[PDB]
Amino acid sequence: EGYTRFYRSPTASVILSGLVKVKWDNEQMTMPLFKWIGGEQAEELHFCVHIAHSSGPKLNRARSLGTVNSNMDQHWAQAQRNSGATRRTIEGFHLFENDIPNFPDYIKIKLVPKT
Ligand SMILES: [Co+2]
Repeated sequence: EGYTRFYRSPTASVILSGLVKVKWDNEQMTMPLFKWIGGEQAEELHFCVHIAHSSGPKLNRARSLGTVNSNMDQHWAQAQRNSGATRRTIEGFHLFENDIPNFPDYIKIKLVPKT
């Protein structure tokens, strides 16, 4: 599995693999933004941002939001497109309902090495 839940509360903030912190773009929560906090790197490292789907085909397979890298250490950044047919914004089929009613939905995201 290995996914981190990132909740659709505008002030939510998580960390993936101890490498990248995540926040929302704005109160509309249309996309996550990323910042590298994984230490200084002798060479730039790249990771693919995997996101789960909650509905539709192949629920067992991750999609990608794009890539992040260790040069994203000074400014929050959007994931860099693959794209190709890659989703820029959060849609219903990324959203999982809270385990307890009355509380925000979440998306499931994680990093894998870009290879
Ligand atoms: Co990938």
